[PDB]
Amino acid sequence: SDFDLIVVGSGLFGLTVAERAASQLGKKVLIVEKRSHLGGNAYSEAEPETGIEIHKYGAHLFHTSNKRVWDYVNQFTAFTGYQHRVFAMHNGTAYQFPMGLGLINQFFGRYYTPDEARELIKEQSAEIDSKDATNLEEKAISLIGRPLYEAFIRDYTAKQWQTDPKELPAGNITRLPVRYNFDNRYFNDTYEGLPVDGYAQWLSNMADHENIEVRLDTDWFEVREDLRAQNPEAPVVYTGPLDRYFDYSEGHLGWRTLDFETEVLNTGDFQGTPVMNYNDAEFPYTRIHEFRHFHPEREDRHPKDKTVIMKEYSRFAEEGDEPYYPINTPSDREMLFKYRELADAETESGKVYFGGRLGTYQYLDMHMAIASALSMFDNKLVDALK
Amino acid sequence: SDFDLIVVGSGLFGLTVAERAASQLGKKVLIVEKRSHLGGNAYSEAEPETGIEIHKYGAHLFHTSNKRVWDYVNQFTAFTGYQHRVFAMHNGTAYQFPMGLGLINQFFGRYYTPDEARELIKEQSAEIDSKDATNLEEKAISLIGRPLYEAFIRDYTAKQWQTDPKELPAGNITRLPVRYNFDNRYFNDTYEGLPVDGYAQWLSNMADHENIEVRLDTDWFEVREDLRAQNPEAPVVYTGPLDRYFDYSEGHLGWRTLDFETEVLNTGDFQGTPVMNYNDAEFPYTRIHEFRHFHPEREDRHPKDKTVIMKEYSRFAEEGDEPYYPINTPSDREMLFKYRELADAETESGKVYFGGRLGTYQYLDMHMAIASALSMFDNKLVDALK
Ligand SMILES: Cc1cc2c(cc1C)N(C[C@H](O)[C@H](O)[C@H](O)COP(=O)(O)OP(=O)(O)OC[C@H]1O[C@@H](n3cnc4c(N)ncnc43)[C@H](O)[C@@H]1O)c1[nH]c(=O)[nH]c(=O)c1N2
Ligand SMILES: Cc1cc2c(cc1C)N(C[C@H](O)[C@H](O)[C@H](O)COP(=O)(O)OP(=O)(O)OC[C@H]1O[C@@H](n3cnc4c(N)ncnc43)[C@H](O)[C@@H]1O)c1[nH]c(=O)[nH]c(=O)c1N2
Ligand SMILES: CC(=O)N[C@H]1[C@@H](OP(=O)(O)OP(=O)(O)OC[C@H]2O[C@@H](n3ccc(=O)[nH]c3=O)[C@H](O)[C@@H]2O)O[C@H](CO)[C@H](O)[C@@H]1O
Ligand SMILES: CC(=O)N[C@H]1[C@@H](OP(=O)(O)OP(=O)(O)OC[C@H]2O[C@@H](n3ccc(=O)[nH]c3=O)[C@H](O)[C@@H]2O)O[C@H](CO)[C@H](O)[C@@H]1O
Ligand code: NA
Ligand code: NA
Repeated sequence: SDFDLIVVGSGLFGLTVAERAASQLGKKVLIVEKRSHLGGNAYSEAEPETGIEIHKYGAHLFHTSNKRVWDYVNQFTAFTGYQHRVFAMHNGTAYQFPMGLGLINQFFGRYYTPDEARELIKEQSAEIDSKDATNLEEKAISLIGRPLYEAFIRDYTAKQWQTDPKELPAGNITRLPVRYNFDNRYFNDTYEGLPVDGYAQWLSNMADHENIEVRLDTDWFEVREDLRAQNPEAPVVYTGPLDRYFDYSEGHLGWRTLDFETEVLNTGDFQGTPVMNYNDAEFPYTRIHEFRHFHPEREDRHPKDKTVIMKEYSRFAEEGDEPYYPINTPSDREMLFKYRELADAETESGKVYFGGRLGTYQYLDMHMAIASALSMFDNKLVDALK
Repeated sequence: SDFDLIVVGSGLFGLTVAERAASQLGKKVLIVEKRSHLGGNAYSEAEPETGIEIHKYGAHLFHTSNKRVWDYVNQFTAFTGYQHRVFAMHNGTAYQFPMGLGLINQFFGRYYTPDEARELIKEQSAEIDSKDATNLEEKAISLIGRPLYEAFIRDYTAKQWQTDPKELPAGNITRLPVRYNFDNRYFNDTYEGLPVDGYAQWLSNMADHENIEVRLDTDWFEVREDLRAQNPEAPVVYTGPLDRYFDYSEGHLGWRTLDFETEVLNTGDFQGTPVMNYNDAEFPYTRIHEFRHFHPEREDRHPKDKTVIMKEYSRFAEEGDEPYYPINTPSDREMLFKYRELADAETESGKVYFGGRLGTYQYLDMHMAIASALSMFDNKLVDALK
């Protein structure tokens, strides 16, 4: 045949399935991608004026404690020593973030020893007890108290979800968001970095295999009947939207979307840090990314006087609006449940597997998606190709 | 012979000379050390109560941009990903450090954009111009202005040198100590970490060679006549005090010393950060080190309820007081100059080379000393042993 496997979508999930089939089973793999580029939402490209790498589907920071995933991805790219850090803007002051001795000092007026801060939090938060909380505002206050909740969580959360926090499931805060030290690494994971030559270069390296064919600008649904005809029981990994596959025959799955406002400013440096969160309601956006700071190791190939920034806005996804985050109203998880048995059927019906964030309606970090793909490869696909 | 080279001292300098001679030239090397342990001032050991590694000759943070040195030392040990950061205590508040957008925000009351802060510094510092400054207080103010100078430099400097800053050479500040971003990595070097199994283990690995013999608890001057007798033109690398070698026949070289007050507290965490600088005069010490934070990767082998801290005090070195930092009064650098031709003579006289911080009266970072040793090995010793 000309191919042994078809992969719909070229995000990390599809790519990982592809690469494994090509390199490990030596099979011929056709990848079909709807967009103009490889990569799915992890894709980055250079802003034209400055040459600075930007991510057009949201900033992507890579981090894992899964050694298997880490060793895997380093096959395709090297990473930088970048450690992610975030600052939080509130009442004209950039606060250290997340909540720890750093923020506590700036906000409450003086230094608290680690023990002093535990005690501080005990009082501040003893108003509501965590088992008698009903919504999100309560659950938060019950954990960290009102002054902190109202300054660093209330408006930020409301912006991100377009909703009053009193109207949100108390289940959305599960642990204490406070550190009793000065450690402000954003992520707690073993391995962390950015792809040295950017995401696009990395993603491309995954598909660069003598057994992998890629057709960009190709909707699966327009060419499925044709391609399956050419080799009828080559199996398919589908990583497109799950509900769309079954023609919304059980209703439209609810996503949150993001709008990105991207300016080139005529300064070398706009905030002197990769990400600045904006926590007060008087700003429409949740945060601003200044991308040159994501790769300081390149500063001598960066414009000395311009910088590309990008403001992030959040709202509910309508038609054509990119799906980013699943919403998961209970009136969402029920039509999921029905689609999963539709799919399971379709998997034993027509050898079509469903994976990745769109095809399972699930938020996945990059390492999570890659792990998910590697799982499906080893447990489902190795058998499906012999 | 029983040895081909004698090395006086087992600090990084001596060790590096030793290892190179043993492994590269295959020579027999006798190392003579006065103290009870290997390592010189880089030596660390476990505090007995807690088991936490402490450095008894001052905290040692390893950092370099010299690839040669870095590749070398990794022969003998692995490093952690530790990145050094420092906070500065002033008027009951822990400030982000060094001076950058972080500190500027906390101290001046609100956030300054990078451009906003450059401008802020331009005004603040325009009082004195840097070419018309006479002492240290002036030179500092001329660069960053009075409010900052007086809050973060004045008392700190005076503590460290036991002197009013007006009475200090203006030459001691050479560049702008300010960052116009939020980056608070303490060191700007390519490579940085702590030895994974501690310094002692590292230092020991260097001397662990089938060609290297080590005699601890042995003063060179007590055994020189005897050992040189056994092989009379085996050469000597001397890394002990330079003036003491020549029996202070040109006067006593002036050092600053350090006093270390080391307590075990009954808390798991005393300041929640490796190092806290104390900048106000109302505290005798310059800073406090809390050593468990130097190695967070070990926290499950660290006492959950005790922590070893250590306060650092500074004054001028009298007899027997450990020499740490050279003072370099002009009435110090002149008796140096005389000792260097004494030594150069002694080198062509009796094949005795002088190296390392004590034998050259020079502050050396660890990578600097190692580089210095590797230089002397390649340029002086390879010829001296054929
Ligand atoms: C805003 C935001 C920010 C981040 C992140 C996500 C989001 C939403 N990520 C997560 C990351 O984006 C995620 O792990 C990957 O998108 C998952 O790759 P997938 O293969 O699952 O889907 P993905 O959506 O990337 O790939 C699917 C591909 O299939 C294509 N396709 C769809 N329908 C098709 C059809 N009918 N025919 C053909 N092609 C079709 C799409 O065009 C797309 O290229 C992240 N993770 C992390 O670890 N750290 C981070 O910092 C971030 N940041
Ligand atoms: C307070 C402080 C703090 C730091 C540092 C220094 C100081 C003073 N260091 C620098 C580091 O200590 C320095 O690089 C090494 O001490 C240099 O090793 P040497 O071989 O030159 O001398 P070092 O003094 O270490 O070795 C000399 C040895 O010779 C022995 N000796 C002396 N006379 C003798 C005799 N007569 N006979 C036999 N033996 C004799 C001594 O007992 C000692 O063991 C540092 N650097 C860095 O990169 N990062 C850091 O964070 C720090 N921190
Ligand atoms: C870029 C990306 O993939 N982001 C996702 C990732 O972490 P992120 O670190 O990007 O999380 P986020 O900043 O988007 O915030 C997550 C939640 O934390 C709260 N919050 C956060 C920041 C702040 O300044 N104040 C505040 O209150 C708020 O309730 C918010 O909904 O995983 C999260 C789950 O843990 C969410 O899925 C995020 O969308
Ligand atoms: C542990 C160690 O080996 N330290 C040495 C190392 O850097 P260190 O980072 O340890 O420097 P340090 O903190 O001892 O300070 C160096 C100088 O900077 C000024 N200062 C520093 C900190 C602060 O909070 N406020 C302030 O004013 C002050 O004038 C002081 O004399 O190299 C320095 C030279 O660059 C000195 O040789 C230090 O002794
Ligand atoms: Na509570
Ligand atoms: Na000036």
